Amino acid sequence: MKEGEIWKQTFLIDAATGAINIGLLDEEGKAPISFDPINRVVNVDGKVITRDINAANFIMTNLSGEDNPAIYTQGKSWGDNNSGIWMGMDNTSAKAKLDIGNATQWIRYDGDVLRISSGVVIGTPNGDVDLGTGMQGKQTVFVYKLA
Amino acid sequence: TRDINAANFIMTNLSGEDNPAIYTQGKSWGDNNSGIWMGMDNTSAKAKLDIGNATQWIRYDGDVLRISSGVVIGTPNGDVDLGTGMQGKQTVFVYKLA
Amino acid sequence: MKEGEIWKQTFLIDAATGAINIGLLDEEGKAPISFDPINRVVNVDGKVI
Repeated sequence: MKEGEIWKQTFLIDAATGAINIGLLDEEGKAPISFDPINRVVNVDGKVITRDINAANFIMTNLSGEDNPAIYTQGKSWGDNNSGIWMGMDNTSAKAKLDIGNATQWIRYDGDVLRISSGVVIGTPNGDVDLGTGMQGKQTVFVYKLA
Repeated sequence: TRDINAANFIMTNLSGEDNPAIYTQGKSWGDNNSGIWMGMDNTSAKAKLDIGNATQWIRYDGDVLRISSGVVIGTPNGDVDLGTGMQGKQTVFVYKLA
Repeated sequence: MKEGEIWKQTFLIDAATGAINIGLLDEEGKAPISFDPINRVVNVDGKVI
């Protein structure tokens, strides 16, 4: 599309290799959407919206060196009161951080101490025993009196 | 790629010999590298887990879940060390005649 | 593809924006496979393998 007096390429469909670029090229000559079928790389400078796709391997990648590579439901952050699942490595502390639950009941790991402000239940073949009650430190003590 | 959303995942063995597993780059099963490894080993047909590093790790080989890491479990009264909690501290008595 | 006496679009490759639709458009004007590179959305009314 011709702006001012210069033509800026908006897309380029290569006949020889099939490489496809979409959008206005940035200062580095890379389109916001780029296709490289020689290497088969889906590199887009944006967000992807879809529903269901299968996969095996995942890498939490820090693209710009400052973004936090983590998984979160929409509207869910680290340590917030919102209900959701948050799992990732905090770049400031270089520690994997976990946040599953809500404001009241949650399971959180900050990379150092795994604290759970939720009912932690562990099962046995004889049944289920409350972990909090199981380890309340109930000590059988004796008190003595002379009479 | 960097970020794509999804709901359903299948660890698929395409050629019948590749191990369908998830791993960070440079991370394998049982290695000393820090990372997360989760998948089913085709040789043993057992799901294998490897989260942590050479010293502190949480590993499951499909048979025994062993953790060479500080396992902490929380209670409303606070946090009690699981290793100290189950050290088998038995109140024993020794008797002497005098 | 012309069915009966009306042409129903099967694909549309937009030159200006690069938007690509694949398949027979439904009642809402959305193809079963739609590409929106302006928004970069992979929205398909089906399954992905």
